[PDB]
Amino acid sequence: QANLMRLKSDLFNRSPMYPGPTKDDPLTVTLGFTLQDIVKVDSSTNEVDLVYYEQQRWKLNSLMWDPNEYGNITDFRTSAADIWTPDITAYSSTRPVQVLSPQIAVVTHDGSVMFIPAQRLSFMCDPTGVDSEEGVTCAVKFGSWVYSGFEIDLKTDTDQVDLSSYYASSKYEILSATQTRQVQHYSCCPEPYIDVNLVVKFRER
Amino acid sequence: QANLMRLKSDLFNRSPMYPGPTKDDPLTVTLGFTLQDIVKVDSSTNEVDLVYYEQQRWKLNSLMWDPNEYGNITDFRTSAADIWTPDITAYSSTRPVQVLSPQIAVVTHDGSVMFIPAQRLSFMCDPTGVDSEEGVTCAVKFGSWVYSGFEIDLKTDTDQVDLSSYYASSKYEILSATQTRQVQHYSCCPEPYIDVNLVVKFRER
Amino acid sequence: QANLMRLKSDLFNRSPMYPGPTKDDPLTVTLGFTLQDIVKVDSSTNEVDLVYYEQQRWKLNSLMWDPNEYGNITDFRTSAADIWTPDITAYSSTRPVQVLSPQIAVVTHDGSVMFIPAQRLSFMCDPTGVDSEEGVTCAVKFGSWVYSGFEIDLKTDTDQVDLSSYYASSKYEILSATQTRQVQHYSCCPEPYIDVNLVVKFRER
Amino acid sequence: QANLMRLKSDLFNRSPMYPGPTKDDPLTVTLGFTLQDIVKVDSSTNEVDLVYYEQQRWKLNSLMWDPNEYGNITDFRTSAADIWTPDITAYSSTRPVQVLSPQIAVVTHDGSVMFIPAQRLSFMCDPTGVDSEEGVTCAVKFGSWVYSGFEIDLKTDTDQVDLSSYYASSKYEILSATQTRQVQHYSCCPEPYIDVNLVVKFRER
Amino acid sequence: QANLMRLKSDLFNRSPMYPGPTKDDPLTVTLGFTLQDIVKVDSSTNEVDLVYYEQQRWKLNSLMWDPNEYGNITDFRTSAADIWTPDITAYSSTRPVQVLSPQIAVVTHDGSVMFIPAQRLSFMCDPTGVDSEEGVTCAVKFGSWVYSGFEIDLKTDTDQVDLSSYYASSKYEILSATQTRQVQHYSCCPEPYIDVNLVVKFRER
Ligand SMILES: O=C(O[C@H]1C[C@H]2CC[C@@H](C1)N2CCc1ccccc1)c1ccccc1
Ligand SMILES: O=C(O[C@H]1C[C@H]2CC[C@@H](C1)N2CCc1ccccc1)c1ccccc1
Ligand SMILES: O=C(O[C@H]1C[C@H]2CC[C@@H](C1)N2CCc1ccccc1)c1ccccc1
Ligand SMILES: O=C(O[C@H]1C[C@H]2CC[C@@H](C1)N2CCc1ccccc1)c1ccccc1
Ligand SMILES: O=C(O[C@H]1C[C@H]2CC[C@@H](C1)N2CCc1ccccc1)c1ccccc1
Ligand SMILES: [Cl-]
Ligand SMILES: [Cl-]
Ligand SMILES: [Cl-]
Ligand SMILES: [Cl-]
Ligand SMILES: [Cl-]
Repeated sequence: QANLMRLKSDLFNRSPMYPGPTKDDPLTVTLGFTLQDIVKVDSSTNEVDLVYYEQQRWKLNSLMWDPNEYGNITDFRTSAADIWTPDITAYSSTRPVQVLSPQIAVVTHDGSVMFIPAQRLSFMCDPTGVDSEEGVTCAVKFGSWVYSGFEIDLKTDTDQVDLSSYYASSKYEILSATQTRQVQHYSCCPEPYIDVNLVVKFRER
Repeated sequence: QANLMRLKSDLFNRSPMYPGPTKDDPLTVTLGFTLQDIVKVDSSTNEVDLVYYEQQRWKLNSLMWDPNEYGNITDFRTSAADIWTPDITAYSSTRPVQVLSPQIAVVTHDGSVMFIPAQRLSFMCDPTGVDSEEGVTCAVKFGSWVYSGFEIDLKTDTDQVDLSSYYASSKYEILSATQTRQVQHYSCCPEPYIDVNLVVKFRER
Repeated sequence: QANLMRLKSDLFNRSPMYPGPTKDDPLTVTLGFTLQDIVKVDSSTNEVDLVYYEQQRWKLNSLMWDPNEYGNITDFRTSAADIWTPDITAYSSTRPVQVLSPQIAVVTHDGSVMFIPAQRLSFMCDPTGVDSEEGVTCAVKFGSWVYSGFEIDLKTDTDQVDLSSYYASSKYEILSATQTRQVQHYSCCPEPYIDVNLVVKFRER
Repeated sequence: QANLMRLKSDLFNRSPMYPGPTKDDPLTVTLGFTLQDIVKVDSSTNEVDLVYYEQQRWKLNSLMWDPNEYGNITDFRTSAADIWTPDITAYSSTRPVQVLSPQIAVVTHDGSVMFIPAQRLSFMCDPTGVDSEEGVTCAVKFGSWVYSGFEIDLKTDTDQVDLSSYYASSKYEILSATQTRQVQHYSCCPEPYIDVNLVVKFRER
Repeated sequence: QANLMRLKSDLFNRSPMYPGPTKDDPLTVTLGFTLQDIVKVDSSTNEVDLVYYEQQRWKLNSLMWDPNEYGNITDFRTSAADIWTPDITAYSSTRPVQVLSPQIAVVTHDGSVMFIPAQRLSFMCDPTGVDSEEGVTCAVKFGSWVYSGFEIDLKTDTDQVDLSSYYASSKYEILSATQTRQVQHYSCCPEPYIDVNLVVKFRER
């Protein structure tokens, strides 16, 4: 329909693209994990592979609209290319994250954006003790690679990772999965960097 | 010929591209599988690799035409880039699907679009009991990743997967292969998401 | 020189690109294989890897010219992107074909195009009996994925595959290599699909 | 905000892109490594895999601005595509470097650019003696592939590689890690070529 | 500076791109190899992996300029995309060459282009006897895939491959490495094709 086309053209083509958050105009990105599977555990390189989907949500005054001005339409799906997206990166990654879902996000009239990328991540994790009852605990920090706390802040709706869609017949049973927000200072940089530490405790069944 | 060039121009260059389905203008995608081979089975990571080709069929009033108006031409082939395509994703995938066929679809004057992507998919599947006679059963859900039931609906012409082109000398014999439509409501989302559950029961020779 | 530049301009920039074959304007693609190696045989997944270069040659009235008008020039090399190319796909492929040669084709004044892509293909093949004197026979169908016989037809100049450039110190010795045209009907489709059957009989040296 | 959008426009859209350093206008790139993990060691091919992030730092008079002219904004983040980036290549690489971080850099009003690419590098390294107490030493040269000393000079803020973010539970312990500027002369070329030699001495736990 | 920007504009934007060599206007490409390593040797598939960088040197009247007309500038670096590059291909390759260096070339005022791509090549080679003192000899032909001798000629400045940057602690010691120009006739084609046979004799240390 023409109403969606006009809205899309007015938002993206008519106006310039969002130049990203500043110190003056900061942004708060909400993060959330849905752990689906612990696929592989490589004891010889201390590399662990996870399959999950990341909930990324944020709000821009830039992407707002009056639905009554565009034929009562509240939300729409658009390619992630048309919009600004947060550069949420996994620090301990050992191989590029593989995208497992379409690069499409949902934009709502209040300017709120919802992007749920499905990924396969290979990160640094010593699996020593996965064969025992007590299990093994591993962590990976997700945050903006380039933006400090002054520009992007991170928030989680819950500290508990979504295991509702965790692979039943997986080789590794989840004992605990936590999404904890943390502020960190790095040697290089005086400014702090916010991340969400994904902490998973697991053991083979 | 010039008649098709003009039709292709009047459809794609003259008019703006389809902004995807809405709640107001929904869409129904027909799905279907032709299972060719269960190539690999990784017992150590509970990963199974399938080679198949997926039938994607949908209809747009946008892509309709009077064949008499364009020198009696009923259907034409075009690059999938020129048209909107459904974001049909496999939920339990562990690695990005490899495309094994050209990105070309077929548009018919009634606006119906036919897209048959050939793919190699790696999904979550515990193959324990494949060495037995009873075999092992595994499933994978295919559906739109970003589009709900109110925007995209799924339909199957048959609940039986096409095994007519299944690799005779394959390492794994198909006992049963089913393609059935499902409706799911997830924790995240109030809106339902429609899928087609590919359920294959197999065993080694 | 300017004569070729002008010809290239008058053919590709001045005129719109070929919309592909139709039922009304069909096309006949000539195919040919030069088998270079049987690199890998995977007994555990019944996957065989071939390296070859495929001769694709077709003619378009679209790409014709009077060499006198363009400073006596019979032919020219151009990127495969500048022209329409047939969507010749291997049916039993298990992994995407890897391109091993530049995407350049030769165009002649009579509109005839010659395209020789070098590829590495992984296809379905049970190698049981390769360790024997009698050897093992495997086949792979090459044809247009999206076009029926009414649109594209296939032809071979010879039924004998070119083994003149077959890797001498290969782990597998070729007993016979045949390229044969065939017409087939698929369960899905009422229209027939033409392919060239590559049939190779081989054994380890 | 509009102030940054206008700045981004006046810098990138208004002016043509930087054609790279010349002999007349040379450039000095500061380099630095933060070694995160020695992932794999392949004794059979003398290939070693490192996970690290390289600090790239240069200044352009081209990218300078008066912050008081653009609503008091000192620095901003932009995609590496919008700007010129140094062609810092690892000489002994055996496989293409895998990018593990977003392609975003930070531009400051004095025209200074900070680019921190996270990478997985596979380079030539004989690990013979890694199983000993003394360990094994390996090196890799990083420098501009195409630009000489009179176009791109290299500098390090410190000769000590940043091990503050080195993977604690890694399979290989670090015994020493140093970033050292060196001038190379090649047979081919009249101008010398500058690099930073990354020298790491390590052993298994 | 504006002097180079203007030169780059007057060369690439103001004039059409070079349509490649013809029979009427032939070209001579100089080739050179700098062998860095024999990384892997696969005895089971008779595949050998080489790491090297190839000298590609050619002169075009098209790319010439008066340096006194463009603010005394002799040479400049540009992306290989901006210019025509020879389609030098390795005949016995078994997997696509991996690019290990930036796609930048150097253009001199006399119209001479220098392009030094660093590559990892996997080619057909029986390594039987590498464990011996005598070693094993292997060869790979490099030449234009689509252009005959009438179009492109190849030349080497020396028949001795550059081993000055050969990995000292490599698993395989080079006994001899030769780059020799060869003319061959192929079954397919009446016209001859010029190659540069890279011939390496090596053994494990
Ligand atoms: O800005 C730098 O690093 C940036 C890139 C990476 C590394 C630190 C921080 C800033 N950023 C990581 C932020 C982060 C991402 C995910 C999880 C936690 C933190 C920098 C690094 C070295 C020398 C000088 C400057
Ligand atoms: O919209 C979300 O998820 C969408 C992406 C994925 C996951 C659920 C659903 C909606 N979509 C999957 C739909 C589906 C695809 C294939 C097979 C079955 C269902 C979402 C996820 C987490 C938090 C907030 C919102
Ligand atoms: O049109 C279809 O399939 C097309 C794609 C593939 C599969 C059949 C045919 C037509 N095409 C293969 C043609 C072919 C290629 C290479 C070798 C032999 C045949 C189709 C498939 C399923 C349901 C409805 C329609
Ligand atoms: O310009 C050339 O080489 C360029 C590519 C490589 C090889 C030399 C130099 C210039 N460049 C290496 C520069 C370098 C990269 C990384 C670490 C140190 C030095 C060239 C090489 C051989 C024959 C003709 C021209
Ligand atoms: O022109 C052909 O092939 C071109 C590609 C390859 C094979 C022959 C020649 C021309 N070309 C080889 C060029 C070459 C590259 C590297 C090393 C030696 C020769 C051709 C082959 C089969 C049928 C019709 C035409
Ligand atoms: Cl794997
Ligand atoms: Cl595999
Ligand atoms: Cl392999
Ligand atoms: Cl690996
Ligand atoms: Cl490898």
